[PDB]
Amino acid sequence: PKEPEQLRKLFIGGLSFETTDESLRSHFEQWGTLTDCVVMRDPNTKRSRGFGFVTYATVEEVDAAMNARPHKVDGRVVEPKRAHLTVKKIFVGGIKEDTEEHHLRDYFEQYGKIEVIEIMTDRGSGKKRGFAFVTFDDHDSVDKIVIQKYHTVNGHNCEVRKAL
Ligand SMILES: COc1ccc(C(=O)NCC(N)=O)cc1
Repeated sequence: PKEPEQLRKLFIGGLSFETTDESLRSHFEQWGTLTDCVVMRDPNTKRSRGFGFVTYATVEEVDAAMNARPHKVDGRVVEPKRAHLTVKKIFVGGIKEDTEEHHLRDYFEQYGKIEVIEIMTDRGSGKKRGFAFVTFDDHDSVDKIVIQKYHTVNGHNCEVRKAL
């Protein structure tokens, strides 16, 4: 059973206009099997639109490629992103009053490097409100997080979405 193809694609922005299907493929095949690899071009001039996409055989290969950033392709640092609202912060809801910072850290640190954990408390009483924000050092952590169907933190089934 193959993962859905949409989850195996990387949009690559900021390409050199000299990058071709072939040179983009030669670069990104270092991190996995590519089932597709295309540079977007103008239909009339064939001049590069400066972006393209690659599709890996598995999600683990996408992960490998993203963990190998920054990618310098044909002399230019490019901008890969998963199949964009490009943010580094998530909202985590449904954590109730018993969820602590270490619960969130221990779970989310395996998605990316955490810079801020903010457990929300009531302005008047100081009681926990049952949600939190986590800020990572990079957007791919968030992109991996929000495409999961489920997140279980401290026994709670949480709602997780991109924040601001
Ligand atoms: C700092 O960014 C991170 C931080 C952690 C991970 C992680 O645990 N996953 C392993 C993997 N091969 O993808 C991946 C990326």
